[PDB]
Amino acid sequence: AVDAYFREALKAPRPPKQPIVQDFQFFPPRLFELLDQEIYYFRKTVGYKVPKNTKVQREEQRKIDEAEPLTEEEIQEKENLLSQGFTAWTKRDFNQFIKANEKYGRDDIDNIAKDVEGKTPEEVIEYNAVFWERCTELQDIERIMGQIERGEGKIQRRLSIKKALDQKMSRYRAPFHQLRLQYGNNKGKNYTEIEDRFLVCMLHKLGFDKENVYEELRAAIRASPQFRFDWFIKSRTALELQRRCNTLITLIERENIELEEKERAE
Ligand SMILES: OC[C@H]1O[C@H](O)[C@H](O)[C@@H](O)[C@@H]1O
Ligand SMILES: OC[C@@H]1C[C@H](O)[C@@H](O)[C@H](O)O1
Repeated sequence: AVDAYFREALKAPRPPKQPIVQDFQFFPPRLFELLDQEIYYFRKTVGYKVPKNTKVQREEQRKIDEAEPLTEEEIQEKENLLSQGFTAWTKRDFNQFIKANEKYGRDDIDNIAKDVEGKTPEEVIEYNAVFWERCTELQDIERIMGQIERGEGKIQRRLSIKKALDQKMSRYRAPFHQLRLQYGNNKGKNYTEIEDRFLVCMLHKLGFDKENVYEELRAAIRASPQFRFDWFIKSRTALELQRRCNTLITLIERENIELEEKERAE
């Protein structure tokens, strides 16, 4: 019924002064009951009939025909309730809150609370609690959840990659010289273990998540004396290096799983 308020809002005549409230502001159901009464009464006072669209025409015309002006009590109530929502939040503020959720994940409220311009940490924390409680009221909840879940998936992938790379590197005294990969059937025909060892080790050294890391890797390969005569590896694009590194990460992850399952024996 509130769902249906926002849809029709976002023709049939409306009162000129009608307050603009938005779903993400989390006003109470009752407010909408009163605002709806004002709208139906306004229709009553002007000509308004409701067009063809028989059974469903009668029920809508009835709401107008039976409408009454708000009592003095109701007017006061409506005025109080017009501040029982997040009046300081614009749509832009809301969108920034969602962006912060996508960037940091739901749980990291310390970082979200510092990432909504013009809002105090206290204000974001207050908002956040009501949001998660009532987010099912939001017209756009599907898209919003998909956006937040996609950011949370990326944070989890990053944490998995970091863990997997750190554990692998920790098994060698001198990984740039000693690191071996378990290839199974995905080695391919192009890259060598000498090349792959440098890719993994140097990606890890530079920071696998670092902005523009695949161009820095490309420059580091070019500079390594070990590749003076290796035209192949020096001529790979940044995109090609990222693709190969993604394969190598997956092999390390598959290897880390089998090692944790051999340990499980004991
Ligand atoms: O205090 C200055 C204000 O600057 C910005 O608007 C911040 O977003 C807000 O957190 C802070 O309260
Ligand atoms: O999975 C949704 C997330 C995961 C996490 O365990 C929980 O603390 C958070 O609020 O919900």
